[PDB]
This record gives sequence, structure tokens and C-alpha cells, in this order.
Amino acid sequence: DEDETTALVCDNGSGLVKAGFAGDDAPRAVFPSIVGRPRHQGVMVGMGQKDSYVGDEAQSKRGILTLKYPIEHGIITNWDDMEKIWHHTFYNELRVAPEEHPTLLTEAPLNPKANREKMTQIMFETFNVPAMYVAIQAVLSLYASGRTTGIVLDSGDGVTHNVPIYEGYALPHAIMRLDLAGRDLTDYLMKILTERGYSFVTTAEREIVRDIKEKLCYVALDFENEMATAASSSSLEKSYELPDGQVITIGNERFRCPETLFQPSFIGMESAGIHETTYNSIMKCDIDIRKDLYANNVMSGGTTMYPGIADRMQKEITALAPSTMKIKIIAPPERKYSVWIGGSILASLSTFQQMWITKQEYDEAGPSIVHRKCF
Amino acid sequence: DEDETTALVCDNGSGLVKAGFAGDDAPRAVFPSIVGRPRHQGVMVGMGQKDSYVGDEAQSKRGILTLKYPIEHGIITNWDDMEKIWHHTFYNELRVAPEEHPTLLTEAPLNPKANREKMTQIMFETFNVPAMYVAIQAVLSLYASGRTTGIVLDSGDGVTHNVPIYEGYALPHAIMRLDLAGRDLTDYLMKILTERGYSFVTTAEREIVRDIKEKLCYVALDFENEMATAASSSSLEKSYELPDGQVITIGNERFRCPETLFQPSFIGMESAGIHETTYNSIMKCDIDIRKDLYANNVMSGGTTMYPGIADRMQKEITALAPSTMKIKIIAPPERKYSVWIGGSILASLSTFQQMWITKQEYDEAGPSIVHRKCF
Amino acid sequence: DEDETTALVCDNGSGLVKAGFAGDDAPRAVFPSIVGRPRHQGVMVGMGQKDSYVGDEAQSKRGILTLKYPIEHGIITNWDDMEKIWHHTFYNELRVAPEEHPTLLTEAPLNPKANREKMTQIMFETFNVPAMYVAIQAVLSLYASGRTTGIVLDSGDGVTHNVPIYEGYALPHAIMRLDLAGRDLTDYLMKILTERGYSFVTTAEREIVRDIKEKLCYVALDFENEMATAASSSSLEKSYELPDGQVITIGNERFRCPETLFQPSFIGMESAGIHETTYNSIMKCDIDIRKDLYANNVMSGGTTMYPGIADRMQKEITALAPSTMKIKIIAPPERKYSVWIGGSILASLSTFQQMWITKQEYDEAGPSIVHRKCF
Ligand SMILES: Nc1ncnc2c1ncn2[C@@H]1O[C@H](COP(=O)(O)OP(=O)(O)O)[C@@H](O)[C@H]1O
Ligand SMILES: Nc1ncnc2c1ncn2[C@@H]1O[C@H](COP(=O)(O)OP(=O)(O)O)[C@@H](O)[C@H]1O
Ligand SMILES: Nc1ncnc2c1ncn2[C@@H]1O[C@H](COP(=O)(O)OP(=O)(O)O)[C@@H](O)[C@H]1O
Repeated sequence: DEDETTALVCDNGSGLVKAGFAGDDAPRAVFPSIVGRPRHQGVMVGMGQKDSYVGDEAQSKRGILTLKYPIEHGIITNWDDMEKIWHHTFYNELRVAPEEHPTLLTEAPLNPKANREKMTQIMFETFNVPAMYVAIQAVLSLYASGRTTGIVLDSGDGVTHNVPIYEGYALPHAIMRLDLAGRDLTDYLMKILTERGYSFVTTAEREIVRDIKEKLCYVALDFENEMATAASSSSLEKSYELPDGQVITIGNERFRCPETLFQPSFIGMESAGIHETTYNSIMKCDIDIRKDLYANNVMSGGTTMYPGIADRMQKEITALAPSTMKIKIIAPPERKYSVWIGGSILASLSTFQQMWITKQEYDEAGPSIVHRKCF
Repeated sequence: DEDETTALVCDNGSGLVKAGFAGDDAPRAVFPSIVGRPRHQGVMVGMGQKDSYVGDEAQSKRGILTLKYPIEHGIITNWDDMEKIWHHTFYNELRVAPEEHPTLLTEAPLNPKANREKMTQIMFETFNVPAMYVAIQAVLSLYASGRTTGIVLDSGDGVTHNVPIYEGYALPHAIMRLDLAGRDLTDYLMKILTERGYSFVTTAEREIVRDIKEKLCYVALDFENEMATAASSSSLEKSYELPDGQVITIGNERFRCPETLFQPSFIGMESAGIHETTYNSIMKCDIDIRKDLYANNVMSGGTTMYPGIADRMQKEITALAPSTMKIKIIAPPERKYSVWIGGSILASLSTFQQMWITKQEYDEAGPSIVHRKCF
Repeated sequence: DEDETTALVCDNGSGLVKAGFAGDDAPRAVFPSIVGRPRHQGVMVGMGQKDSYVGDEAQSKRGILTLKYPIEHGIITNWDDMEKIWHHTFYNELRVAPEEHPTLLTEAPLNPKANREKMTQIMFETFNVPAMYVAIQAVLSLYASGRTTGIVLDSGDGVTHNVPIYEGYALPHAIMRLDLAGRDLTDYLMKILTERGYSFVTTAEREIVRDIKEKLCYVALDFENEMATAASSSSLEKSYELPDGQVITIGNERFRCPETLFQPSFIGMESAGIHETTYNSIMKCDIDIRKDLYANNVMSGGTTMYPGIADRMQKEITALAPSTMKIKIIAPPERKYSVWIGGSILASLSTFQQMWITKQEYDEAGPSIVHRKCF
């Protein structure tokens, strides 16, 4: 609180907002992106509740609330709800006066121009920021990495991409999309557990299943052989206590759930699994740069956090590639916050501080400015 | 009683067993699935009563008895009780020697493998059937229909499903579940009648309320406008004589009870009403097959028997679908026995007689056989 | 069905088989070249479906099926699938007995010798044709035209060529290749529509986009000025109803998609646009024959069907050529079937009937015969 200034790095996630100050090593505020007020709301004797805050309160308030994601699949679809999320971010989580900070916002891949313009309009008109930037989330991640060359497999919450990069450039024609990512894997685990006679269907039960997924699932060494071991499997049958206190047993569901990344037909997806899309992406590049891609396969995103994933990707890529090809899979430790960190590096870039968009630019060429000939 | 043979078609319902001979047009035996013996049992001077027969005796014996459904929510949960129901089916209702007849059994959606194996074990070991098949009840219904394409709304006793079908295949990812169906509507009518100062709480009173529901409830043309007419409603106020002989008056409860299918929040269900699930199911299918689904919405199940339901579904679907979409609701007349009829067609399928499971198959690969690579 | 005979003219296209009788004015059978069976195949209650017929059934059966082209990029790559396509052609579409008809087959430019030999082996051994010929598809088209001199721009489904011709001879060193053609333009329209927030990614969605392309795209008068008019463009914003019934709006995508033929960098292609390749081809010819080429630029192929293409080519060629050069663009009306018609003329050539290849020639010098010293 003086001269200088930082850069409000707000990564608008499909399920979680990550926000903080440029220059910090990780976001200081992480809260669910949802909207929820009592679904039954039966009055009582007073009030003192906040209608649809969701954020952190919701979670801990599981069972009372309803949820909505105004950013459900990564694109913002409800501006009144998004204004509530940004107000919460600035005033309740970070506890800042937004008019004192240049703010860098992230946007999903394929975000419409008109959507970026509405984001810009709200920042300047509603929150009175002195400036702002919009950054592409994949791009920020790439930034955080620091690798000019290599092929990234980025699997997050709602989408997975394979992005080959040569000298810093995402050759746009090589990238392929997959709908599936963590949101789909949590829904599939709810369904397969419901196969055993359990019942996980409510909003609260979804949260419970997301926790089972993140704590007990793993990727097999070989799907077929893991299924065969399931028979005499005395390991798989882990126990998990529900908040009600009942204890369920989870066995082959531990590896059947994430097997979907390699076999999208488990959820009905025709798409090619992540090892096939990696190969298909490398084959859309020049033959010449393929050796550099094969030796620099970088994993990113929350859904690449499973133990065993790098070794499995090494095995599968080795099976598809030429016999003399050197293959290397890199996974950065704390991948998931790779998107926020790239934003932090960019926003905290004094040297490229002219890329931030300003109140004068917005007034001159409206918000589009932050879209036409920059970010 | 000679060569050839029929197929024992036993549809194990949550509230009613439907059983008969393959090839008959409808089941010859329909009896409540319950277990009940005197709750007070005060001896007397002799016996000559059957402990927990339930079946038909129970009903007519209302007030003395207790009830249990070993198939309460569609999945068999008590094998000693289920053995009693099957013994009653074979020896008391159909009056057959089970060792002379291949028998097709039905099972609920999501029935565990181990449950199908126990059903199979009992048929072969306890009843000595020469063969048997297990069939999926929804599937049998689909079979009875005869429509390859279209979206079915099947509302029965304990569950309601929306199932889109293209060329005979239930695209498994499109189907959505609802807990609510007729069991819930009877419980809700007991509760709302208890609001007027009446008291319907016992087992006998539940049966009385199920009769009021089936004889006097109806679905409104528009819920809001029907409530508004309730004021000057001189029609609604129908009379119903209780077995005690008192006469109650039923008015807006006639349409408030089934309104729950369209507004599950009446019983506290967050779920989306049946018109919303229909739309949500069609939107999980390819855009291309949607025109075929919209023109082939087939209603099935006992809870789709209300007069007015097809016209209301036509109105609601028309309001959600594109303006140029051709919408058609089909309701087969005697829907409820749609499940038994599909079983009868399948079981009575000489041409597919190799799908029946045999005593040799059970002995070789145990009962699982009737589960792994068939039904 | 008597003496004489016709010539089975089968044009094996990358996406469509065109087949018929020599002497007919157009092919009597046109069906997609694909292979597809249920991707989900969920059994049901019977069969009566044909595993991977594709042909016409597929299309109308959009959403159920998968596709494969055994001729994906013009060269046949799977002989078991190709045998199915030829069986369908003869027995289901044309309804002929192939052993009664000399059959002329077409092959892509640069088809390997061994591939032509395998085509020949199948015709004689599998279908028992009395004779057969293999013809080069470009060549057949040239044949259909009837112009000895001039430079043809032939843009079809998977490839575009510029072919200068002087007295009937394709000076082989002048011809240049382009990967891009209609297959690429349909893929690019799917991608650019997905930019607006729509989602066209499935096999069924590809077919939908191919229809939007063929019905609503057009080539601009000037790309830069058309983009500038897009702003106040109230024309562009045509509506298109999807099979689901939703209605999308298409605007600048109408001309951005085919702009790729003139600017291959839109899809990442370094190649020179079709006006530059025309000029580059004319400059590889003698200076002396250039006046004849400039006055005889003939358009051929499905991708030259856009309204406005001849006028745009006249404008662009005029801008590159010497000021006193007479420039004329010819487009034959029903260009697309230009390949089949050339085959029909050739095959129906009684006078050159000795060029057909016979069962004795195949037995003597194997199939190669139809390759070494003829077609
Ligand atoms: N340790 C972990 N193991 C597996 N999945 C994880 C782990 N940590 C986070 N995830 C999942 O990663 C997803 C979030 O990843 P993220 O990269 O932030 O996604 P997005 O950027 O698409 O919002 C969620 O589905 C979450 O459950
Ligand atoms: N005419 C009717 N009107 C309304 N509900 C009916 C009618 N006939 C039967 N039902 C109800 O339908 C339900 C039984 O339907 P059914 O399809 O057999 O269910 P399930 O297969 O789930 O056992 C019961 O709740 C019953 O009261
Ligand atoms: N009227 C049209 N306008 C634009 N493209 C068209 C038209 N008719 C056909 N096409 C396209 O032309 C291509 C087929 O042309 P064709 O000459 O048969 O190709 P090929 O011989 O390479 O198989 C397809 O991409 C198709 O969509």
C-alpha cells in the first residue's frame, strides 16, 4: 500500500477460483466456484445467512445447499453470478480494494470475443480496476513451465489437451481436444459405486465421491492384467468412512475410474484415449521436430496427478513410437496450480507491463482492445 | 404335460409378483409381494393359519397382518423370504411342478452380479428347474413394445426412467434415474390427507390410500390454473367410502398427489421432473437422432396410466423443443403389464431358446454363467 | 442381357463410389465410401442389421454408426473393406452379375503399382470379371472434358491440382499438388463454428457441417473487403436448422471457410493458394504455349462448384498476367461427375476396346499387365 503495484491474478476455474498476488509462489485464495442457497429454505427464527455464497461455506455446509457453476464447463455463462464470484474474490478472500490493483484474468480456450469483452466491461465498470489483462489459461500454464519445446499433455477438470510446442509456439493445428477430464471421472465413479448397491446421487454425495477419487483411485500398469488380479485382490478392497459414518469398501473401482482416460469408451466416448491423441498430435507435426516432442512430453493439470501416470505414458508411447526413439515423460510436481503460476509470472512481468490493458484503452476502443492485438 | 415346453415367466416386482406361462397374453398370477403374520398373534383355540403368506390372503386380511417386501425397492434383499414367494408362485398360484419348466426370471436395473448368482442357485438347487434365464425388466418391457427407436418414459412403482433408444440399443449414457414413482405418490397422498384432519398411517390405511389414488387422482392441464380453480371447485370434492363406512371428501388432493411427478420438490426431491429429464436425456444423444426421439416418446409403467398424461407431456415437450419439431407421445393401453409381456415374448422365443441357461451351465460355470455373456 | 457388352465403370472415390454402365450420361449409383457398425452395439432382442455396410444406410443412420474410409485419401488401404465396397456396388446397388461385364476401375494419382495389381487380382479372382481396365481418375475427367489444350484447375474432395495440357498431354513437370480440398474445408468449418460456442465434433456433426458448407458457403469478391462488410453485414447471418431442431446462425463463416483455397495459411498450409499454383504451373511451360493456357483455364471437381469462383479466378489471374494477355475461365456445369463421365467415355469406347485387360492377360503376365504398357 504505496506506489509500485502488483497484478491481481484471478484464474476463473470451472470448479475452483484460484486468486492471489502476482509474484506469490501459489494462489492465496482457492474456493469452489458455485452458487447455492437453501434448496428447501424453511424460514426459522432469524437470518444471518448469505444467499448464494457457495465459495467455502457451501462445502462445509453440504446437504443444505444447492450448487451452480456459472463457469461450469470453463466458459462464463451467467454474468450476475460471475459478478458475485469476483466480489467475493476481491472483498472476502483477498480483502483488497480492486481500484488499487491491475488485474490479470484468465479465460478458457475458445472463449468468444464478446465474452472477453463482457469480462473487461465488468472489471472496469463494476470494480473500477485501474487496468486489467485477460490471459489464456493454457498459455499461462505453458508460461509457468518454462519449456520452449516439447509436447504437453494437460488434463485438468473439464478438458484434456495435447499441445505440441516448438520454440514457444503452439502449432494450432496439432492440438487435439478431449471433453473428458476430472469432472467426468467423478461422475463415472458415482455411477460405478452405485453398481455395488450403494447410492451416490446427491450434490453432497458427489463431493464425497470426488474425495474417494482423489484419495484412493490409481492407474493400472496394465488394465487387462489388473482386472485379472482383481479376483484374488486382497489389497484393492480399501475401506472409506462416509460422513454418515457407514464404511464402504472400494476395490476395482479404484482403477476402473481413471482407466477412462485411456479408454474413453468406458463413458461412451468415441474419442481416442490420451496416448492415442499424443501420437496423433506428434504425427500432425513435421517429422523433423518429432524427436524433440518425444523427448519432452510434459504432463500438466490436476488429472495428471495420479501416481503411476508417467510410467504408464512412457510404456504406451514406447509401444507406438519407432524403436530407436528416445522417449521422456516429465511431470512437474505441483502441476495443478500450473495455470495460476503462469498467470502470476505474466502478471508480475514488469518488463512486459505494457501488455496490461488500461482504463484509457477500454474507453477508447472499448473492451475489445484486450482482445484485438493483445490479451 | 408332454414334450415341448413352456417358459416360466416370473416377474419379481417390488410390490407385485406377475407370473405365468410364456405365450400367454398376460400373467395368470398377480399377488402382492409381501411377508406378514399376525402382529399381535393372541393364540385362540386352534390354528389353521399360514404364518407369513401375504400374497392375496394378506390384503383381504387387512388389519390383522404385518407386511414385508423382500423386494421392497426392486432388489431382492432376503433370500429366505424370496424362497417363500417363489414356492407360493409355483405351487399355490400356478400349480406347476417347476422341474418340468424352463423358467425366466426378471431382475431390477443395477442388480448386483452376486444377487443374480443367488437367484440362479435357488432356482437350480431349491426348485430343480431344468433351466432358467434372468432378464432385465426394463428390457423385457422394451421387448414387449416392439419399437426400435424412440425415447421411453417408464414410470412404475419404485422408479421412473427416461430411456432413449436408437435401433434397439439403450444408449446407456442417456438414461436418467428418478427415485420417485407410485410408492412415493401413495405415501404423499397419505400425508396430504392427514393434513385435512384425517389419519392415514397404518398398513391397512396405506392400502386404502393406494385405492383412493388409483381411482380418483388425475394430472392437471396446468398446475397453477388448477389450484386457482380449486376455490370455486365443486367437482373436485368427490366422496370416498372407507371400509369403516365413514365417507371422506377428496378435492385438490386428487391432482396435488400426481403433480409430484412434474414437481419432485413436493416430496423434497431436488430431481428434475419427468418433462425435464426427458429433455435432458434427448440432449445427451446426437443432435441427429433427436427428431426420431421427439416423434417416438413412449410411455410405460403403471404410473403412466393417468388420464391426461399424454396430452400434458405433449404440451410440456412442445414448450421445451424447437418450434419446428414434430412431437408425438405414444401410450400403449395396458402399459403396466408391459414388463411381464416382454418377458413372455422372450421366454416364449423358440428361436432364441439357446439363450436359456441350463443345469449343465450352472454346474460348469456356476450361476455366474447366467450373468457373464448372457442373461 | 444378350451379346455385346457394356463396361462396368466404377469410380472408387475417397468419400463416394460413383458407378454405372458405360454409355450412361451419369452414374446410376452414388454411395458413401465408408465402413461402420454400431460403435456401442448394445444387443437388444433380435438382429437384422448389416455389420459395416455404411453405403447409404449409414448416413440416414447417423449417430448410431462409426465410419471408415478404406479409400480415405484416395488410395485404397484395406482390401477386405474394399472387397465389401465392390460387392455392395455390384450386387446391391447396380444389381449385376459381374462375370458378365468388362469393368473399368479408376485409381488415384500416384497409386503404387502393387496397389493396381491387387485391385486387378480381386476383380479377376473374387468377382470373376471377364475383363477389366484401370484408369486414372484425373485422366478420365480430362477425357470427359474434350479439351486438348488449356490449363485445368481440378479441385475435388481430398486434392487439388493444376494441370497444363497441350495437345492432350499432361506435361508432367508442370502439374502441382495441393493437399487441401473439400475434406479440409469441412473440417475447418467444424472448427470455426466451434469458435462461436457451438460444438461440432462427432461423426454425425461432421455430416451436418458438410451440409452447411455445401448449402451456405461462398467465395468473396475480395477477402479483405468482405471482412470489412461483415460488421454491418445483415445478409451474412443466415439461419440453419440442426436435426435436433435448434437453429444456428452462420455469418462470416460462409466465406471464411472457402477462403482457405486462396489462403492455405488459414489451415496452416504453407502451400500457395490456387491462383498462385495456376501461375506457377503456366510458368513451368514454354512461354510460347502460355497464351493458349491463359485462354483455356478449365475448372473441374466438386470444390470448384462455388458460385463466384470463375469471376474471382478471372480477376486474380488478370492481376498476375501480362496486361495484353487474353484470359478465359471455363467452368463446366456438372463438373463433379467429370471423373465418372470420362471413365464412361473410355470404357464405352468400342473403338479402343482392345485397351481393356482380360482374364488371359492377367493369367499370362499377372495383374501387372494392366499396369505395364497400358492401364
Ligand atoms: N491429486 C489428484 N489426483 C487426481 N485428480 C486430482 C488431484 N488433485 C486434483 N485433481 C483433479 O483435477 C481436476 C482439477 O484440475 P485443474 O487442472 O485445476 O482443472 P481445470 O483447469 O480444467 O479447472 C479436478 O477434477 C480434481 O478432482
Ligand atoms: N390405473 C393406474 N393409475 C395410476 N397408477 C396406477 C394405475 N395402475 C397401477 N398404478 C400404479 O403403478 C405402480 C405399479 O407400476 P409398475 O409398472 O408395475 O411398477 P414396478 O415395475 O416399478 O413394480 C403402483 O404404484 C400402482 O399403484
Ligand atoms: N455444390 C458444391 N459446392 C461446394 N463443394 C461441393 C459441391 N458439390 C460437391 N462439393 C464437394 O466436392 C468434394 C467432392 O468433389 P470430387 O470432385 O468428387 O472429389 P474427389 O474426386 O477428390 O473425391 C466434396 O468435398 C464435396 O463436399
